[PDB]
Amino acid sequence: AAKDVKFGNDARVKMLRGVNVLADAVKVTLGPKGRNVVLDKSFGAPTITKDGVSVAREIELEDKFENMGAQMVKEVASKANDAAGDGTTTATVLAQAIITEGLKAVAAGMNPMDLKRGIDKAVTAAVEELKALSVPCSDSKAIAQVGTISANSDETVGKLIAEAMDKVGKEGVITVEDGTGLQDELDVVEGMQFDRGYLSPYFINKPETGAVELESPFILLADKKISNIREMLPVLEAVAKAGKPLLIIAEDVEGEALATLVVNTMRGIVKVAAVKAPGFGDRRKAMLQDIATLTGGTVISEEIGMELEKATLEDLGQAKRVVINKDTTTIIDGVGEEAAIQGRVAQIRQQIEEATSDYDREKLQERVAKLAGGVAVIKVGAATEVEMKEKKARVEAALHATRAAVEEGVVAGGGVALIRVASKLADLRGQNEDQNVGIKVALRAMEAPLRQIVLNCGEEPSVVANTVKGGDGNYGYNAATEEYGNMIDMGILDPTKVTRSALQYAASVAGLMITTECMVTDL
Amino acid sequence: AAKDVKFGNDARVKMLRGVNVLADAVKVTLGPKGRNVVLDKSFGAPTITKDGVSVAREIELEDKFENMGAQMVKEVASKANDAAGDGTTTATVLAQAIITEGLKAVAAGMNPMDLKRGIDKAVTAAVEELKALSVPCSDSKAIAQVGTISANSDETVGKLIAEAMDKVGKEGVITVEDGTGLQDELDVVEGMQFDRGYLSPYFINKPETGAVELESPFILLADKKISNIREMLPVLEAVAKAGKPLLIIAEDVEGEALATLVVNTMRGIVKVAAVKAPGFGDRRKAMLQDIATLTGGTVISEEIGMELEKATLEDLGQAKRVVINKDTTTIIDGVGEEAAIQGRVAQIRQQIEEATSDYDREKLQERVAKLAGGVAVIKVGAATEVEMKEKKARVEAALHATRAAVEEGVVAGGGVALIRVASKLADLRGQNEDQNVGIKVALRAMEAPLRQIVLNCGEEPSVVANTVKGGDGNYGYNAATEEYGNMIDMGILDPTKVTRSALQYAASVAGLMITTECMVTDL
Amino acid sequence: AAKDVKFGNDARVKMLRGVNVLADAVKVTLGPKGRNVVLDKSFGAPTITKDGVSVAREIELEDKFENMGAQMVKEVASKANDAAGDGTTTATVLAQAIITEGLKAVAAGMNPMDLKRGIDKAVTAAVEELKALSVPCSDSKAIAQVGTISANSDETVGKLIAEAMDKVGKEGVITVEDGTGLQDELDVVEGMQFDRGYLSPYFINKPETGAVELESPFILLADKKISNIREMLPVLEAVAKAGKPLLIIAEDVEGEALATLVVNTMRGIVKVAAVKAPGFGDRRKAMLQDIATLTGGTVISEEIGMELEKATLEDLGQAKRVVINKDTTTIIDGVGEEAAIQGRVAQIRQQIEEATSDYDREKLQERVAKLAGGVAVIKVGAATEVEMKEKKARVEAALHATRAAVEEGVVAGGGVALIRVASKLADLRGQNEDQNVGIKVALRAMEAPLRQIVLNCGEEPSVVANTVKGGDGNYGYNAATEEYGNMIDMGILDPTKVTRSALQYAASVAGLMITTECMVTDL
Ligand SMILES: Nc1ncnc2c1ncn2[C@@H]1O[C@H](COP(=O)(O)OP(=O)(O)OP(=O)(O)O)[C@@H](O)[C@H]1O
Ligand SMILES: Nc1ncnc2c1ncn2[C@@H]1O[C@H](COP(=O)(O)OP(=O)(O)OP(=O)(O)O)[C@@H](O)[C@H]1O
Ligand SMILES: Nc1ncnc2c1ncn2[C@@H]1O[C@H](COP(=O)(O)OP(=O)(O)OP(=O)(O)O)[C@@H](O)[C@H]1O
Ligand SMILES: [Mg+2]
Ligand SMILES: [Mg+2]
Ligand SMILES: [Mg+2]
Repeated sequence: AAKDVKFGNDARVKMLRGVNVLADAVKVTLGPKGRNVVLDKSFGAPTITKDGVSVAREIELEDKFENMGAQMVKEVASKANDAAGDGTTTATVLAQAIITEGLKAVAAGMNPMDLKRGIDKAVTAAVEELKALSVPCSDSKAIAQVGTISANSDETVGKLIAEAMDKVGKEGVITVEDGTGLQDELDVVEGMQFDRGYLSPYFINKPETGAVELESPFILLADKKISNIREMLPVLEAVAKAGKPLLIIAEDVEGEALATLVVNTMRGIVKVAAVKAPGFGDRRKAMLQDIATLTGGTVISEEIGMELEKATLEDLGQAKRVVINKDTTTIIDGVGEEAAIQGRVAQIRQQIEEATSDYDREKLQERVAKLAGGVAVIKVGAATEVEMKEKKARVEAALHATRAAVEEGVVAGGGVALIRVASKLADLRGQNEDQNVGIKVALRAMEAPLRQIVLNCGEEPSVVANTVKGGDGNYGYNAATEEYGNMIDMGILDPTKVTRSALQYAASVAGLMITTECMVTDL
Repeated sequence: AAKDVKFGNDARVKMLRGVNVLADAVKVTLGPKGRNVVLDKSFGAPTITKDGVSVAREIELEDKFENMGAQMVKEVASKANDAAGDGTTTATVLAQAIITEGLKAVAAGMNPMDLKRGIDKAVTAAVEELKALSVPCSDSKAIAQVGTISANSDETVGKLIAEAMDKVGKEGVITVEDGTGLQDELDVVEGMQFDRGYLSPYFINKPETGAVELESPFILLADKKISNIREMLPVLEAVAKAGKPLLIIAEDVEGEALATLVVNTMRGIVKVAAVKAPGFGDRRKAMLQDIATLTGGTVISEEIGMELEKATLEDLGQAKRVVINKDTTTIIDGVGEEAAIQGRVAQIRQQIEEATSDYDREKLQERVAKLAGGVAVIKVGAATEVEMKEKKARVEAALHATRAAVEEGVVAGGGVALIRVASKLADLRGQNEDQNVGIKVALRAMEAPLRQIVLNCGEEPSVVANTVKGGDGNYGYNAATEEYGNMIDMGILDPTKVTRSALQYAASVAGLMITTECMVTDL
Repeated sequence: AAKDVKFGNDARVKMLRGVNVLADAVKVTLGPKGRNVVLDKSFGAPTITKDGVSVAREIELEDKFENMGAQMVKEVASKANDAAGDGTTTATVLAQAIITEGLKAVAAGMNPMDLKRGIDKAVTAAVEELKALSVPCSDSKAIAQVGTISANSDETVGKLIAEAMDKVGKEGVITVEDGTGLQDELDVVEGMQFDRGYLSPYFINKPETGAVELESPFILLADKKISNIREMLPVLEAVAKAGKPLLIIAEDVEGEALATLVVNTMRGIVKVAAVKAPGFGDRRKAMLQDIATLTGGTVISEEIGMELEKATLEDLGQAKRVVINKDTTTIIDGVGEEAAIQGRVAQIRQQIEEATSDYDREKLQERVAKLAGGVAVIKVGAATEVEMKEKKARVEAALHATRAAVEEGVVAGGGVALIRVASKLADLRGQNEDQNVGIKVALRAMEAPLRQIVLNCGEEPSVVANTVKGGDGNYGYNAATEEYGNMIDMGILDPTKVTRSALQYAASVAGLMITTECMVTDL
């Protein structure tokens, strides 16, 4: 229809305003100081949102332009959020600062391209500085602190993460489940996880994560790849009597032949999942055997000459629940046999010793390791179910961040790294003045989030920022202490990766936002 | 219903205004200096457009008249864009200048017909001058520069094009694929391409290009033409078990008999493609054999007495993907057998040597050449998928332009050719004054785009244009240098063809636009 | 519902205004001087119309009354246009002048009936004068000029017509086809045309012309008339395998029996055409044989005892395309056999010589003549497809006009005949004064179109008209020359028929329009 066209700033302004609104809520929330926001819902009782991301998620802008601008930030932020596990807000905060300055520059009329380049250049420099700055992750006490940061002053989460982490081991994977009751429960789980993808996203379950969880899944394992439906079918027929959800393990399915027929021909209404059998070769078979024992189901192979058709439901094992993600597919708990599982482990363990070769040992050890498979399950209790879900989500985020953080190693929190890097960054100059300003802008952007925390403190961020900058080495302000001390000594460290991730995304967002000469919209 | 009728200028004005709006955005963008524009979308997050064409594409005018006028320019521009591969903006820019002047002339009330004729005459003269002006394409370094022009200061694209071009060879075809990852990958592809059309546009796939790509296509080759469905059918039945998309190679299908029955009788729901077998006669058979080996499928011929019905899926080969365009049909990668492919090539190669005759040698050599078939595949990485798509499109455009440019040979860029020609053109007179003015107008139009670049520079285009005109030979202004130097020496050259194409189209557009005595529209 | 009633002038005025609007656009366009008009379209990009008819066609009036009035003129004009092939505008121009005067007379309140009678009387007189005035058509150079007139200064069309005409021969029919490419191609076609009607308009194809064109038609010839479906059916069954469109040649079909069953019983969805076999008696058979040879199909006759059912598709010939019009049915190109066709021609030719009788000779010669059948095909190229269509239409119109013109013979163009006749006409008096005025009006009307051309010239038509009238013999003004010279000598001649046709229609229109005492419309 008729279009309303605006040029120049008009495009920017809408985005800017939208960004600010979203940013403002997020910024306040960010930092242990800040607090959450509330949203209405037509669907049901209104939703109250905490966590910076959630607040942003909740916030929608009536104005299309503003909303769209807001959306852009959010999407980037989420992406950073996923990878970092934390720092969603930080990216948002950074982006807002960058955008505003960039917009002003746009007002300046300096070509934004240089600025973007300068910003990117600055970002790269900052990243390098950060990496150098980053140091190894500290001990569990630090870990708890790391957890707390993700916690946003959720002491329990950090404690839980640390506790879970300790028992499982940092390396060991920890899984989160909804709490049985208000009190959290930490249980080591009997079961194994193997890294296998889901064949198709179609398989991917309802939840947003896209990990598929099956309730009481049935496990059919074929050492042989499941070439075609027909072999499968007689298994399926038993499955019809079944209907507890079916998980299928096959060495491989050729996508075209199976998928084409299956998808088009077959509705595939019945719940099914497919995963490639872990490992390859004998090891794969061995892994299958291990899985089979754990499942308590049996595996059918051509070599055995057992027929899939022949195999009944009984052959198929059952799992209490299975979760699958693209990276990995896990079975939370195969029913298994306690004796059987143990026996297999011992047998494998014996094998590990038996094999002279390291390689043989490794495969066996890996196999046993999986079978022993101490997976941590963490239950989060809550006063209410809703709370539990909220808590659980937070916990999960924290866990990821913590795990990443430990490996990456700690960097000073409080945006100390950001401020510190900026000073170094400032010296660096862009190719051209326009770039230079952008570079400066980026530096300014980095500084801001420190200020925000200070603002939450109510201390004047200027002094703090100045002081922070002045201090060499790792210098920072601890909100809780409200005292100056080494970040490391304080033990409050934000993950390198999260910081880096957020910054990069934020920078990207800002750059993208800046360059629009013109907008068109409908009237 | 009731009509709102306007006479004379009223018709023109709407078009003119519409043209200007579209043109303005395009003009600024054009040239390495310029920048892109943004568009909203109801469908999803708003679309931000760069590249002159895209900006134009994005821009829609609320006013029907204006929009229509804008559309007219765009359509012509695109046509020029396709052929030239570049210069979409240039044509638009040229058109706008011409149109405005023509409109003014219309205001003058001079009969536009003469003007159009004069313009056409001028265009022809200019074209001739350009052709003479044009010189052979320069080396790869120039090529990169050529690439950059298409790049619109996309250094990477030019580099990629040059790099791809070098390895493949200029003559060798280069294909672009989406990047696997952010980093670009250049891989020579194993596979052959043969120039065959698609039997029907119906076959033509979803994408706008209309080239059809099949995922994991199955290749059925019959040396014999596939007369009727019935012979095909048993192949199809196997195909039913199949469903990875089927590509059919047949010597010929008589359109009426097969098509009539097939289309009407048969939904043709299942994905299928048909291509004529390459070559004719023994050579065709030989080509088929080469294809068959590459595919790894087998070919069935009456002479063999193999039956299509008899032939199973296995006989049909598979391709990783196939792309078909009207001009040519290619298989990106037949699974083939590495040994088999090599062996065939050697055998053919031996044949080439064996044949005394040049003709025999040529056919064989062509066959081997296809089999060796170093096709370049270029993967474009991107920060985001969206970016990659955008980049890829740009890359593709650049590649076409570069290829065309090299063969055509370089002409001075910067609209140097255009300005230069105009001066010569000016001397030429139209038959009548009205024609004369039109001729002058065309000349003026040519000059303008040089100015636009200058304007982007911010230098006063008048001086530059004057200076450029003054210089004899190839004289031009390099935006980047902002120094006067030989265009050739500078090595920044716009393709002759692109320039010529754009000019002709623009002229055509302008002429068309000019002549409307009256408009009618609904109220 | 409620009606808005107007009496007297109110009815007229709407029509008059509508007429003027349509007329004005047309008048300007008419004459080589004039230019075309543009129209919008919701459907797609707006349609730009040239050619007087098209402009009129495009122009629609919002007002119902005006529109209706406009429509009336157009419809008559088109009718004249078809017959004349040219002079669509002229009729319109004439009508407008007549109508206005008549309306004024209506204002006068003189009974329009007399005026109409007077006008008719004047027209008749004028016609007689014109006929006497008309002279034989001139040579090809004139023909080109004739072509140009239809051309409306389309030099190419005239040239093409002349060129086509020369090769084909004036007598020989010329057919127009869309150009293969921009360059026109003139090819003599191998094929025969026979004058046969289409049995039913139902058969009549989609296009407005109503001529039916079949793509790759199949030709079934029965010497015997195709009495019933049943005999046909087995042919049809083969046809089902077919589906390239089927053309049927039968001696006769009794309408009721076949049609009733066929239409009602049978959807007749499958494309089919029926034509009566050319000629009757042995000659008809002979013609069929000639057709059959040309088609390459075979004919089945009862005498032969061949069965239609028995006859397969193979027996049926195929044609590249067939065009059928009510007057005649032609096959553009039967596949035929080159040798076969030639042989038949020779055989017939021998027969022609062989037959002593003129009658026998004539039939044979006609048969051979058809087989030799040099039909001219003219391809019109265009810059764009749209242009080509437009050009083609113009070309076709020109061809008809030219052919008619040549036979009729030339009359002075420029409305010279019209002006000349009027003077003579003026002397003639109507029965009564009211008639007299009408007669004068008609005379005035004739004069006007000369003026319009002059107006386009910008010369004052009064002087020209006066001068033209003054000159005895053929005196006229040549727009291009802008010099006075003999029309014949100038060689610019408008066809007698076209002029006569247009005048008569215009007069009819004017008369019809004039007499409405009252109008009623809805509110
Ligand atoms: N006591 C503290 N002293 C200094 N800064 C602190 C302290 N506790 C936390 N912070 C800082 O506050 C930020 C963590 O808060 P938060 O997790 O809300 O930010 P975020 O991760 O960007 O937002 P979200 O978690 O909603 O994505 C980090 O920069 C962290 O170092
Ligand atoms: N350094 C330079 N000096 C002079 N002119 C330059 C320079 N770099 C590019 N140009 C000119 O700018 C134009 C190329 O820009 P662009 O590709 O945007 O124009 P376009 O092809 O008409 O637009 P589009 O590519 O959007 O169709 C050419 O005329 C080219 O010669
Ligand atoms: N050089 C000329 N000198 C005099 N009159 C001319 C000349 N060329 C063409 N004409 C006249 O102009 C008229 C032909 O133009 P045109 O074909 O547009 O009129 P039309 O046939 O009535 O309109 P249309 O072709 O749209 O129906 C004729 O009367 C013809 O004699
Ligand atoms: Mg956080
Ligand atoms: Mg370009
Ligand atoms: Mg005409």
